[PDB]
Amino acid sequence: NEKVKKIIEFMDKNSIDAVLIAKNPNVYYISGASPLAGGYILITGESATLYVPELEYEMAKEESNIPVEKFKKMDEFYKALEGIKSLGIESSLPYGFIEELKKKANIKEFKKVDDVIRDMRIIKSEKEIKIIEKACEIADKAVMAAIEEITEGKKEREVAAKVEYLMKMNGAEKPAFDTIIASGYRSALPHGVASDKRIERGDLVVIDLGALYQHYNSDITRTIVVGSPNEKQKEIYEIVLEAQKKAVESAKPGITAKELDSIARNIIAEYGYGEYFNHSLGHGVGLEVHEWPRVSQYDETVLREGMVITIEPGIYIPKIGGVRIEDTILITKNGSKRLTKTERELI
Amino acid sequence: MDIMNEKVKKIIEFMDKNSIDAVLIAKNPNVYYISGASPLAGGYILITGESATLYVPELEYEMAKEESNIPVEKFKKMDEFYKALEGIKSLGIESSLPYGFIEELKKKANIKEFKKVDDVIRDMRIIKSEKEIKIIEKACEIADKAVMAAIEEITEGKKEREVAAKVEYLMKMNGAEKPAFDTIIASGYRSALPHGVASDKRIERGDLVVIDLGALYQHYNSDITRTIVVGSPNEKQKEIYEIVLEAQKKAVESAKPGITAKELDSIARNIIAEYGYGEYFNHSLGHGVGLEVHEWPRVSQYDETVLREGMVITIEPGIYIPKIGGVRIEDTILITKNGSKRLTKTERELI
Ligand SMILES: C[As](C)(=O)[O-]
Ligand SMILES: C[As](C)(=O)[O-]
Ligand SMILES: [Mg+2]
Ligand SMILES: [Zn+2]
Ligand SMILES: [Zn+2]
Ligand SMILES: [Zn+2]
Ligand SMILES: [Zn+2]
Repeated sequence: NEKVKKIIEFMDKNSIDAVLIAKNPNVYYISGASPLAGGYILITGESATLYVPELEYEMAKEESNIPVEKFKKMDEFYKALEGIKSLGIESSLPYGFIEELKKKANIKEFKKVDDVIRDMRIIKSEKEIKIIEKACEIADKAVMAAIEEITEGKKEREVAAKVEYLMKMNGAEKPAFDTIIASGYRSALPHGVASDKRIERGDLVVIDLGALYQHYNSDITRTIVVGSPNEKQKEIYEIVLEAQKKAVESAKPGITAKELDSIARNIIAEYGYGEYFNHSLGHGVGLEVHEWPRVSQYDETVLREGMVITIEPGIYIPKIGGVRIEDTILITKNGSKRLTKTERELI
Repeated sequence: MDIMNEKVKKIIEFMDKNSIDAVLIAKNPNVYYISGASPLAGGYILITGESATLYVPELEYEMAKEESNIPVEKFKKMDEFYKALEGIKSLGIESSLPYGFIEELKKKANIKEFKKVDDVIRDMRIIKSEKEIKIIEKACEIADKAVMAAIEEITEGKKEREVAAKVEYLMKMNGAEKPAFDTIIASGYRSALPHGVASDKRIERGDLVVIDLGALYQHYNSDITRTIVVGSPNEKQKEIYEIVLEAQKKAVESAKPGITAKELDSIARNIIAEYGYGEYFNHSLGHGVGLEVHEWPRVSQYDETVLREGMVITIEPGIYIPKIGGVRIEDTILITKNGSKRLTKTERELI
C-alpha cells in the first residue's frame, strides 16, 4: 500500500535495511489490523509482513491488508529479523525489546522512523475525517447528557459513568480517555478525573470527555455552573470563551501552531490571567487522543489542510475553580471547521 | 541520608550487587507501587544509595506531594530533570523504558551504561501482601457481579456492545475505577476469537457466548471468563465445553507452590491435546494479575517460574474452532501454602 511505499522511500534515503512497527495505532494505520496482544510489522525493501501471536491470527488474517504470519514464541520472530544490519524503529520501542533484538537478531544499528510516521498520520484522509466527525458527534451527545445528569448532591463519578454508558450505547468502543467531571475546587485542578466528590450549588463544572469510535478519537470540553455564577467565575469564563473563539477563527493552513497558541494566550495574558493558563492551547487528534501537532509556544509546525487539532484554552484559580472550552477542529483548505458542535456559551 | 521504605531498599540492594549507581522508575504501576503516588503526567523516581526522590511536572506536584511517601521535587522543563541525573555512570532502568527517552538520557544526562532492574521489580510485585490480596479479591467480587449481570442481560437480539456497556456501568457503580480491559462479549462465530471485544453483532439463540471482563479497583485488577449458551447447546458445543471445564478444574486443583508455570500449563494443555484439540488451544494457560492485568508470571510452556505462596495468576484454558465457536473458562486464583484459592467465585458449569 501507499503507506508502506512511503516508508520504503524513507528507508532508502536514510540507508535503513528494514523497519519494525510495533505500536498499536501504527500497526493499525499501516495494516488495518489491531491485535490487542503484541503485533509487529516488518517492512523490507520489497515486502511488508504482519507478525502476530497465534491467539490473534484469525482476527488479523481477516483484517490485515498485508500478508500475516503467526508465531508461537518470540524466538521465531527474531529469527525472521536476523541478517538486518540497520533497523528503523519507533521512539516508543521499549528497552527490553531492543536488547532482545541486539542479542537474538544481531541488529547492528537503530534509527528512528518517527518522522515518516508523523508526516503521514498528521494529515487526515477524507475517510479518517468522517470517522473522527462521527466520534465528535457522539462526544457532543455525551456532553449534553452530562449537563442533564448534573445536579446538586450527585457524585462526579456517577455523571461520568452515565455518559460513558451513553457513548458506548452510541457505538463507541470506550471513552477516549478517563472522563473529567470536575466540580468546584476540582475544576481548577490539572487533570480533574471524575471523583467521589459531590456536586454543589455554585460549582463551576468542567466536562472534558471523548469517544473512541472505530479506532479514531474525539475530544471536547464544556464548562457550566450549578445555579448562578459569581463575578469571578463569570469573568474567567468570558475570557476563555473569547480566547477560544478567536483562536478557532484564526486557524488556517500556513500559520504555525505556535502562532495559534499565541492568539489565545495573549488574550488571556492581556486580561491579567496569564499565570493561570498553565497548559498548551491544544493537540492533534487521530488514532491517539494526543498526537501531532502540539499547539503550544514550543511547536512551530506549519498547519496544513487535513490536520485535526483541539483548541482548548483555560483559566484555573485555586479554590475558586476553572473554566476550559475545547473543540476538536479540522484545518480546511482556507480555514477551519468545528467538528465538535456543542454550544460553547453555557454560563 | 533519607529514611526509605523497604521497596526502595530492596532496589538499593539490587543496585549494589549489580554495580549500579542509580535507578530510574517511570512506569505508572511501578511509580505507584514504590511511592504510592499516581502522577498522570510523567513521574520519575530516582533512587541512589542514600536517597529516593520523585520528580514530577508542575501540573502534578501538589497531588504527588500529598500521596507520595518519598520526597517530591517538581520541574518546569525536562532539562531540570536530566541535570539531576548528571554524574550517574551506570543507570538501572525498567524493560519498558522507551528508546527515545533512553537516547535523551545518553546525551543530556551523559549516562554511560544501562542495566535492567526488571528482576527486582518482579521479585517484589510477584508476591502479593495480605493487603494487596484483599484489594484484588474485592476487584474479583466486582467482576463476579459483572459476569452475573452479563448472563442475565444476554438474550437473543441483544447487541454485544450494549451488554458490555451495561456491565461496565455496573462495575463503576460498584466502586471500580473502570474496566480492567476492553470487555469481551463474543457470541456465535465470534466466540472463536480469543480477544473478540464486544461488537455490534447481535446475539442469536443457540450462540456460544464468551464473557471475559475485569475490574480495576483501587489500583488492582481482576480477570474472569465464563462461557454460556443462549438456549440449548448442541452436542458439539457441549463437547468442547466439557473439555475446557475439565482442563480448567484440573489446572486449578494442581496449582500449588513448587510447580513451575510450564508444568502447570502442561496439566491443562495435555488434557486438551489428548482429546485432539491441542491445535485449537492457541494461547498460554494464564498470566499473573496485580497492578497490571497482565504481569508475572506467564503461565505458559515458555516460563520456568516456580510458583510460590502469594502469587496471583489466572487459569484460563480455551478451545477455539475458526468461524464456528469457542469456549473459555477463566478464574483469578491465589497460590496458598499448599494449594490455591479461587478469588473469582462465579459458578463455572453454566451449560
Ligand atoms: C484532558 As485532554 C485529553 O483534552 O488533554
Ligand atoms: C483477555 As485477558 C486480560 O484474560 O488476557
Ligand atoms: Mg532529597
Ligand atoms: Zn479534552
Ligand atoms: Zn484535548
Ligand atoms: Zn480474562
Ligand atoms: Zn486473563
